[PDB]
Amino acid sequence: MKRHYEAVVIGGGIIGSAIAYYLAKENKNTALFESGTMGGRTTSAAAGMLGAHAECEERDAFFDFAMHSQRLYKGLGEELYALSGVDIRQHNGGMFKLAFSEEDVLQLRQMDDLDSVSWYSKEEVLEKEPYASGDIFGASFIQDDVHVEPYFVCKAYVKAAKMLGAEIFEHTPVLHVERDGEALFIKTPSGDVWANHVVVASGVWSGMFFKQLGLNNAFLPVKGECLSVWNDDIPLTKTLYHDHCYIVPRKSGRLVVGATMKPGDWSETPDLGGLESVMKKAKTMLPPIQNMKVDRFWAGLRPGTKDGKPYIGRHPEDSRILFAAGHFRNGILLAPATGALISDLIMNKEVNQDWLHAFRIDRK
Amino acid sequence: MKRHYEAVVIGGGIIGSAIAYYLAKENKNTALFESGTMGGRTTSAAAGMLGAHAECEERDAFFDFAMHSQRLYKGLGEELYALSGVDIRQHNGGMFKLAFSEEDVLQLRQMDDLDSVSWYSKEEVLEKEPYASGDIFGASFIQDDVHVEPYFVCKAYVKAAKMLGAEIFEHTPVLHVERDGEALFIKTPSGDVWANHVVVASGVWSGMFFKQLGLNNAFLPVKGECLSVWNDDIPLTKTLYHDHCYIVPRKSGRLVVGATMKPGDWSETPDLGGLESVMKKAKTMLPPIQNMKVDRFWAGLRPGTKDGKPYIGRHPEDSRILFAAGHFRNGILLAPATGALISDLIMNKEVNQDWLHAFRIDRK
Amino acid sequence: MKRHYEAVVIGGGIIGSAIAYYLAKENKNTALFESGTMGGRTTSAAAGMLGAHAECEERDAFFDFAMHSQRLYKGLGEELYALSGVDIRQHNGGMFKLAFSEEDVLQLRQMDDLDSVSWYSKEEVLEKEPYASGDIFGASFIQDDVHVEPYFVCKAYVKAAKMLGAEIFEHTPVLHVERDGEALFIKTPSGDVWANHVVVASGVWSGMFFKQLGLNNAFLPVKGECLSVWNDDIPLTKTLYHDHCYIVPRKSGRLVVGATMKPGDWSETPDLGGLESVMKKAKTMLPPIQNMKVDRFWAGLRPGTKDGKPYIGRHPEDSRILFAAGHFRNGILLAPATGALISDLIMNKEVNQDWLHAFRIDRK
Amino acid sequence: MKRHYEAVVIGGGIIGSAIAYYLAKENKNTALFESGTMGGRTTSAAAGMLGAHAECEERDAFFDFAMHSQRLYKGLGEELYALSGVDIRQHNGGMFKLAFSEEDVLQLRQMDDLDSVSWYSKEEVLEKEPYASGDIFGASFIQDDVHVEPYFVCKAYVKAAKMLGAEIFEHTPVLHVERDGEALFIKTPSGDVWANHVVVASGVWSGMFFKQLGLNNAFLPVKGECLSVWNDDIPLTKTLYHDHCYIVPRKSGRLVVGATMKPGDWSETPDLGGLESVMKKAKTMLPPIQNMKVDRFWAGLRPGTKDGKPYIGRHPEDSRILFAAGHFRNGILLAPATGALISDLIMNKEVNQDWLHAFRIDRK
Ligand SMILES: Cc1cc2nc3c(=O)[nH]c(=O)nc-3n(C[C@H](O)[C@H](O)[C@H](O)COP(=O)(O)OP(=O)(O)OC[C@H]3O[C@@H](n4cnc5c(N)ncnc54)[C@H](O)[C@@H]3O)c2cc1C
Ligand SMILES: Cc1cc2nc3c(=O)[nH]c(=O)nc-3n(C[C@H](O)[C@H](O)[C@H](O)COP(=O)(O)OP(=O)(O)OC[C@H]3O[C@@H](n4cnc5c(N)ncnc54)[C@H](O)[C@@H]3O)c2cc1C
Ligand SMILES: Cc1cc2nc3c(=O)[nH]c(=O)nc-3n(C[C@H](O)[C@H](O)[C@H](O)COP(=O)(O)OP(=O)(O)OC[C@H]3O[C@@H](n4cnc5c(N)ncnc54)[C@H](O)[C@@H]3O)c2cc1C
Ligand SMILES: Cc1cc2nc3c(=O)[nH]c(=O)nc-3n(C[C@H](O)[C@H](O)[C@H](O)COP(=O)(O)OP(=O)(O)OC[C@H]3O[C@@H](n4cnc5c(N)ncnc54)[C@H](O)[C@@H]3O)c2cc1C
Repeated sequence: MKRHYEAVVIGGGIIGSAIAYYLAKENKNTALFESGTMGGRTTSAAAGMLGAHAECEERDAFFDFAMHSQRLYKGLGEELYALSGVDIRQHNGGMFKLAFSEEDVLQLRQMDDLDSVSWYSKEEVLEKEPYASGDIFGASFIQDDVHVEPYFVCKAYVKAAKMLGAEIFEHTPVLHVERDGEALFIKTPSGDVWANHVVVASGVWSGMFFKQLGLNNAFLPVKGECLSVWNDDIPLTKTLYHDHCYIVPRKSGRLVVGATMKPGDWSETPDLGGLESVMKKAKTMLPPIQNMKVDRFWAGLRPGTKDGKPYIGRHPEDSRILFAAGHFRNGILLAPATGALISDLIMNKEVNQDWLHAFRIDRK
Repeated sequence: MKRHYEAVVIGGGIIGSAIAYYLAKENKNTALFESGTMGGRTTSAAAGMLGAHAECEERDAFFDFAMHSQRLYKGLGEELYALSGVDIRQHNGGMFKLAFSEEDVLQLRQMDDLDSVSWYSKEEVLEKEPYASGDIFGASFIQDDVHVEPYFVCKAYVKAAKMLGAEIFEHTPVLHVERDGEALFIKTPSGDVWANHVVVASGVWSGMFFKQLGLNNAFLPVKGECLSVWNDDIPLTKTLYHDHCYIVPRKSGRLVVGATMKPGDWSETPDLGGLESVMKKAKTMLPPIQNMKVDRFWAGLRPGTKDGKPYIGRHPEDSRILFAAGHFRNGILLAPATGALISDLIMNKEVNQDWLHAFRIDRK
Repeated sequence: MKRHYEAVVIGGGIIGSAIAYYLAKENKNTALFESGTMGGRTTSAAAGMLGAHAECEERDAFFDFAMHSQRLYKGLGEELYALSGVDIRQHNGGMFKLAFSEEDVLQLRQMDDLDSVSWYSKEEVLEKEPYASGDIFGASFIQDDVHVEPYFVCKAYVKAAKMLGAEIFEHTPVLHVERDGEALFIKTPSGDVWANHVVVASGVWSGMFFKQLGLNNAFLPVKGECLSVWNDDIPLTKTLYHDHCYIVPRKSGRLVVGATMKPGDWSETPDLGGLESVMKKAKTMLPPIQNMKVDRFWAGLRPGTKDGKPYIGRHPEDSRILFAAGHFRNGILLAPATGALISDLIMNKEVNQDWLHAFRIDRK
Repeated sequence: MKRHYEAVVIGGGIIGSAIAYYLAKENKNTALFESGTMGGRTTSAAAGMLGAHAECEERDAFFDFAMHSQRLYKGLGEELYALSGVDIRQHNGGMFKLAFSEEDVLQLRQMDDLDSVSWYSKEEVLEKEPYASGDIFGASFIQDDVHVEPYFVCKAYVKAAKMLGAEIFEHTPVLHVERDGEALFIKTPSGDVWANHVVVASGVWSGMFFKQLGLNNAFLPVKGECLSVWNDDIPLTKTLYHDHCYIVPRKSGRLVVGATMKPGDWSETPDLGGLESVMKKAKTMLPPIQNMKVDRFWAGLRPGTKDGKPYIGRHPEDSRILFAAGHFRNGILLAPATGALISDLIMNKEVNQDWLHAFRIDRK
């Protein structure tokens, strides 16, 4: 572990790994410190949907950033594979956002004006996915809202970043960041290091560093539990989505099913009531799932911020300190764009002023 | 693997292991052939309750045999431990059979005349187990219906049997039993062996051997799925039982929760609908369980016979061939008595004629 | 489960699965019976190398069949994916068959005349794979001996077959095959069925059927133990191979390492001595593997015939009965060719007489 | 989570848990904060030997404390069970400290004068444990150095403490300890709390708190890797021990084997080289272990201080702050004594001055 680095990333989830990759891409000597193992936290719990259309409510900067990031995923798998040998496991079936009421229809048709987004009647959906619930009023088909396995997108970014020279340190938690002196000083139980730039990408745990650097930005965890089953009996190519819940078909034959919303819960293992709730919900969307064998069950903590938006930018009073935390349920989707934006800010390049203002650290 | 044995046991579940132990106890040179690993089938799925009072419906021979077997468990743990070093993990808290309706009360009070069985009012139950559902009309407390961990009762029997000279062969399925000649001849993929006595203890798979020996006795599997959670927050000493479902507190801090009933289902892994059903049921009995972290989920196949009773006895036309299969939901409870009865039949000792007639192979 | 099927396949490993796929593709009404789960035995333990160049010591019929099957894999993944949505996970890095002595060199140079096969010097190998043992004398590069994940090739075949009309029955062990009427009679615990063609694809367990049908073809298990580690630090694209041992890098970042050779051992879980031996061997081939985190360990039973060659063909005295079992170390590579050959035989199509003869059931 | 507590414990390993138990027993309003789950780190990796006779090379204060703690274990299991319903799984077989040379003999004979400790000749050892290595020169039999399952001793302590009123908070990492008011101020992501006494029991991670409070006591992790196997064939009642390595037979039939010694390594999963080394060592001690089925593998971080001794006592400049961390290879054995000592100190009771001095926080 060197004594000085041009840039240091605190956090090895998918956000940190992405940032480390782009920085090393810029031939910037960087190091990444992760408390445990790469992507072993919230990143490993994620379904992996590139759900840009799950947050188009109000076509603001937030949505544009998301669409932009979704486009960045084009060729990313091929790119990262060449350097890491790790497959991100991308599935291009697309997504069916189901409607079970007029209200659902009204919400979903709000985006018919967008391209690649087309409305399907009840009969048209069942024509493509015969086993989807028969209680649907139809569904919005989002061709581009595909999915990848998050853990491997993270591992691919890291391996690639290592092959480009990035130095990665697992089992190395950062205890403190001192902005004193002319260069930043970070302290870890395995030694202290100097850097010209420090990026905070510690997910829901990033609050510690905000406070340390004189900022009140708070993070609240919103626990989500899920399960997986083996689908060896029916065809299912498209992801089924409804009210933030989903059934995504993996290329392994498994179905990743999920999500509960437990605000303020910091525990990372599923409780019985939560799992029962997920099973019940899944059944209303895909009735046959009740006959599928259960594989695994798990949970993760979504990084919730006051306005549900992430903090991606510089420290108000110190351009050497950046932040990239608070991706509630779009972290996998936004990794590329987030990594690119942070990298451009450090490289002092020009960046979209709307996105920069949208995710600024000192928001109202 | 010797060429000849005085007695051979086909099946290494808890029934077979028990039989092998008692036979070796009689200093009878015996061998046991198990398809996979000792106790790796239905025995490993069992809750482990010594539920003699779950089948007192009609105080017939069946119930007496059960009570008798329950008594045999006295000192068994200590006995088997001395020889194997394996702890059966016996928990003596006892059992509360809950009532949620007048009908439940009527069914349960039918046994008030029995000793160690006492009725508890709603308030008396909650006094002992404050977290049991408040919707109960009360419960029948069965002090003796305690529990053990089945897998280890099986392992203890086997180890003990080995220390006494029994030869155990895992990964050795028996393909056929030839009653031709003056001695039985069993064929396995690892070699053939001769024996003076053959005991069929292959659980729900015993049907193959019945047919082979010219008998129509059929076995139907009744799949049961369960789960376990960690109870780190509330006191729970007594087993909670209702309508064949249960919540048994293990000495490790886990709660074994369960059972669905899937007749004709031969699969041994839990399906989503079954697990949801078990969770739902458990919650009505112990509301706080919904907040407990899930540990594992599994399933097993109960050996169902036409009359729900096991076959424990000699082949009608050949006293060299015995059977011990069909313990629907009392296999752990009846292991000792079953093992002792089969051992006595082979040793040509005198045995209870009522039990012998109750479990005969040629029942109506 | 119907009462009649044009073709019945016994055994659901990769061989039985491939067979069912091609039969279904031929629009033949077929059923497959697996005593446990699809691909749950030896198939799930295999490394998945398409090792055709491991059988070229003598360019006979066997080598041709092997090369033929390897070509059949061209595009197989795409084809199966389209129908199953299951990715077989093919890795095209190729293989380095290392040499640690002059004898190794002489033997490996013997295939220099083969296409897509060329010799690499010590320094040419290290140029491609820098972390390979510095003790090598060089290596033969086999571009086509790539690898796949066997379990998924099996699930892909099964799912595809289902989508084409094949009826798959897991947890349905076949007990006996009767040939007395004008059609075969298969008995299972879940009922009996008639068929015009029966194919025995029960791997190392196929012996009971041979014997049941008047054949004495023997099978001996040759247990192979393995383990996997996470390769998060060094590059490795080519499979490393030496003396039947290997280190294969999966697209997930794991290295599948191993194999012990234990004849007569039917146990399917690794013992301490075997794993220690695999670890020791791996270190001689790839030194850095010593510092990699261990992931999993497991074992499988290679189906060994008297000559290490499979039995693929019709029953000498009954052309309605076929066998496809005994693929020692090449069951994955030979799956496509074995499947197509058995299918063609059932369809009475014309087949290569050299291959048909090499895999005869009645080999002297 | 309340706003005030008389005593706060930081860290929920076996040390913090024991401390919380004794404090609760003293009817002190206490809270415990664990960043993950109770006993989830180093405590869960320990073999659980109550190895007091591993510190008798010099019969100083340390050895006395060790012997004292070992006595405290007398009846501890019963006591904790009554309140928690959790079995600590104590095995009283005792321990054989083997000798493989004359030097070993000379060193081990040095404790012949100790009670419940006696020398056994080569043939006397084999008389008790026939399968022990035939290469031994004999062994010292230590009747009292028995073993327990650490995780469960920890869960028992925690549960008992809860039943006595202690408030346990998992997934609640303590970020900072402030000492400025008249009471301590502990900050966590889930809120801040005041306390009259704070105890740092964060194992190898305790260093950040020492430094936070003006102390430079350093901690270095010494990673230990282990594995378990199933002993289903040979007898083994005594724990086998040699050069800090061991083979301990659990009441479940498993043998817990191991330990590597890797200073400075913070990773908690075993690597290939470490496990191979543990397997090699185990075989020299108990040859038959080579054929036993491997169960699991894992690792833990021994908390190493500059002198291999723990820091148990008050903060030199603040008697409201206490520390109990740095139990190198004796954290399980010393749990009862450490807990009682810290509790007595908080209750201002009288304590052994020799022990208090040996574990001083400001050791030269
Ligand atoms: C059930 C569920 C389903 C989801 N599905 C999707 C989905 O389909 N699509 C999508 O786009 N998003 C999804 N998400 C959200 C997505 O998982 C997250 O936004 C994303 O994982 C956040 O990544 P991160 O790198 O910011 O944080 P994390 O992945 O949580 O990692 C932060 C990292 O920093 C480390 N760290 C913390 N403190 C320190 C320290 N002091 N020093 C060093 N390292 C530290 C951690 O150990 C950790 O590795 C889902 C989330 C949940 C819970
Ligand atoms: C969810 C559930 C909960 C239960 N709870 C309880 C409870 O609380 N109390 C209680 O008393 N009972 C309980 N039971 C029932 C109890 O598990 C069974 O009655 C008992 O396990 C049956 O034991 P067995 O030895 O007859 O059969 P098994 O345990 O099923 O074993 C039969 C054995 O024979 C082997 N075998 C089969 N064919 C061959 C062959 N050809 N050659 C060699 N070996 C062969 C198998 O591989 C297997 O090891 C429960 C069952 C279930 C499913
Ligand atoms: C460590 C190891 C590494 C290997 N690596 C490679 C490699 O790199 N490349 C390669 O080409 N090969 C490899 N092999 C070999 C390959 O795994 C096998 O040849 C292949 O899996 C055999 O497939 P199968 O379908 O014949 O048998 P199996 O996969 O063993 O399955 C036979 C099936 O039939 C079922 N069955 C048995 N009896 C009955 C019954 N009565 N009724 C119904 N079903 C029954 C079983 O339950 C099972 O599912 C390896 C093997 C091992 C052990
Ligand atoms: C392979 C191996 C074998 C061993 N065998 C034995 C043996 O036979 N006998 C014996 O006596 N000892 C043995 N030991 C040693 C023993 O395991 C340890 O001494 C003991 O577990 C230490 O306990 P602890 O409570 O101090 O620390 P830990 O168990 O490591 O726990 C410290 C706890 O504090 C938490 N924590 C850390 N930072 C914070 C924070 N900021 N806020 C809140 N919580 C925090 C952690 O998450 C953790 O739960 C062994 C160790 C190893 C590695």
